[PDB]
Amino acid sequence: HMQVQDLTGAALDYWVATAEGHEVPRADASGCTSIREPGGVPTPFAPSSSWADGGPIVERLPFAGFERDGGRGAWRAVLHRPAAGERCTFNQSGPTLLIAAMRTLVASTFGDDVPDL
Amino acid sequence: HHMQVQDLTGAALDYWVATAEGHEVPRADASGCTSIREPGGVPTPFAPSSSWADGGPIVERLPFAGFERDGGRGAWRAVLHRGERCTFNQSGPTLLIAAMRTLVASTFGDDVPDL
Amino acid sequence: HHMQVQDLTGAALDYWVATAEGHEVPRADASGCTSIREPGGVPTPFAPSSSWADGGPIVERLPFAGFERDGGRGAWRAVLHRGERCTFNQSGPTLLIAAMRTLVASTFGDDVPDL
Amino acid sequence: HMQVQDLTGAALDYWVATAEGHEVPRADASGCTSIREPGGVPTPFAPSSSWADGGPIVERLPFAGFERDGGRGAWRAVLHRPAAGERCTFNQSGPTLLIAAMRTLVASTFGDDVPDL
Repeated sequence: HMQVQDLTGAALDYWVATAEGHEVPRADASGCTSIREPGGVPTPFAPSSSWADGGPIVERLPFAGFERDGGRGAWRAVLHRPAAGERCTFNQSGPTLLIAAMRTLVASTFGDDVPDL
Repeated sequence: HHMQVQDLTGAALDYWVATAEGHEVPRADASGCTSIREPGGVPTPFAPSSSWADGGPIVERLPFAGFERDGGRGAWRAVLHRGERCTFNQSGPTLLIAAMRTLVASTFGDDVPDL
Repeated sequence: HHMQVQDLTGAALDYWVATAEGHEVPRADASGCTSIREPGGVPTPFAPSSSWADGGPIVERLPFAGFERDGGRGAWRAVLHRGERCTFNQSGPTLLIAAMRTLVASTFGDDVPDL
Repeated sequence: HMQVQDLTGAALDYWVATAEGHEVPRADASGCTSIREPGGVPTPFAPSSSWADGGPIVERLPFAGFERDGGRGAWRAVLHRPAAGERCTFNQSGPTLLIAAMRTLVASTFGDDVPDL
């Protein structure tokens, strides 16, 4: 198995697609591909690296924060998840905001590990 | 009839903390809360919501994960720990009040019988 | 007469960012902001406050230290870095708007001439 | 010189006393002593370890936060310090809340270093 915190690239993209409920996700060395629509066509999907793909997900999902000490180095992502006094979040880090965010998304669905591709 | 834990203050708050902490014969006179914190102990004052000496060690010992105060002024918010992170959260005019209310909520929930 | 940077939006916000970034002949038609981002370049659309492709890299490249959204809903607050820690802070309905307003404030201050 | 982040014990107490404007602060191996009042008597002062001494300082000074990941390990302290869009804080860590707080206080006054006692 692979630790979700270490996920990167096509594999990370694949787990996000799967979490998002996309069709026939694949993770070639060339990159992840999926169908994001009713009866759509297979198209590249790189939310962990393409801002166009990842950005909307960040805005849409209940992300509560991103932090980077001194504006450099690693990012930490916080994704929100019902009692009055309670709170639960999912928390992952990564070298870029998109990587941190997508790892958090994957962890919120599959937990700490995911089968290796 | 019942009391909201978030509104707890003074001796009553100290009492619920004693109880949550497993102290013996807690009580809550207007004079203040008293309990026995030891196997063979005498009843002694216990004011974790106002006495730093009593409340401080509890803050350090229990899994409190944070305290926050906007701009360093006004109300405190307390966060008590339980890739997932789940917490109990309560506020108060001081750090000790926020902390103890959070402790009491983590054990009894939102309300407690009135004293 | 002048415009508050915190209220900046759309093409105007994109324009101030282009300017702060040192782009050439920035302009702000209703159609949108355009500029030259290269030594020998052509005028091309530039919408960092709405286009992720344009705004995203700026967020990653500039010393942004945080983005926050209460409960993962509503307005974003952006924090841009400058034992001491000093920051520029601005809000907006989306992460890109918050980020760019913060960028523009860090360079021009609170107001800017109206376009 | 000594890094403020490494300050501990009587020495840390001494720098706090000094920052606070106490009289004849001292830092014996026995512990820090000072006069905190107009013409007062020299008395023990241990804000980095005694809650009775440190607690009130935390409440009085503009501390904005204390953080401890998962409720265990090291504490981080944030002390507030005037443009509309700007913000400055002092930030130090320590094994306990009082140590983190007092190091932050000392840093807010003397910076990163302080002469060794």
